[PDB]
Amino acid sequence: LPDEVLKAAVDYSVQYIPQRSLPDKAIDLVDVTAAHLAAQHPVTDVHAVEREIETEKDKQEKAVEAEDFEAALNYKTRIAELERKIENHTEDMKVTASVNDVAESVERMTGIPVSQMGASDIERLKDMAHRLQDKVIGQD
Amino acid sequence: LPDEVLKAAVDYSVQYIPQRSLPDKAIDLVDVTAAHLAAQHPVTDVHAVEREIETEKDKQEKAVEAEDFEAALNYKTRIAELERKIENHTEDMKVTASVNDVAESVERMTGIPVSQMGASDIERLKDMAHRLQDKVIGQD
Repeated sequence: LPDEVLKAAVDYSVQYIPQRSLPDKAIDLVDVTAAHLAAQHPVTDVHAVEREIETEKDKQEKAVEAEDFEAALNYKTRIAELERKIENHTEDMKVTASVNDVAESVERMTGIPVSQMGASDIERLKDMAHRLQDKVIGQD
Repeated sequence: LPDEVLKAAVDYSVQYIPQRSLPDKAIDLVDVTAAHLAAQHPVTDVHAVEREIETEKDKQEKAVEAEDFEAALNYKTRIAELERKIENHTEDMKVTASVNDVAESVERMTGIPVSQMGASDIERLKDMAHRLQDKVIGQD
């Protein structure tokens, strides 16, 4: 994660979760952020070809038993093929650390949608005047 | 051995070794005949290449361990090469059954050179008259 996301997580956890110490909460927010950013992606799209590599490896061993070197060489070439394909899929990871994603993580934490996310405490300590004022009637 | 050599061996053992039964002596004469006809030939002329095949086989196993199939294939080809060479040498056996060779086997058995080998008993029973007559003087 780039530093901007990190400082944003700190600034949010400090102002929204005062009931916990800083060092642990800042870490836990990041941790759950990453877990969610896994986006519940599957692994079958590589797992199937892992099975394929296993089968090809077994046939390669069988051919080696019969000392048929051309077939074993072909099998090894196919093994390399599938291997670096899987390598290509593995690096198909999304790298998107956004302050916004941390924000929805917070919202799931506390159930509170935040308008004007990232606003200064200076902003918030004055805006809450209306926040309560506009959910009540008078009695200013 | 062709039948002629066999009957010749029988005819010689019957007339020159009466102090033994027929069936065993006829066999033993043939046996010693063959052993001598081995002519004390060596086996190094194939044994060396047997060692060579052993060394090439070890290198072939080593290359198979490293899964270098071209080298193992070359090694197997060389193994076949040396193998059928050794096959060619193995069939380089002399096939010469001669009544004469049986005769020298007899001579080694009893120390008696035989003039007129294969002569009939009819010949021999009359020729021995001179055989003794000419080694003695008169007294016919």
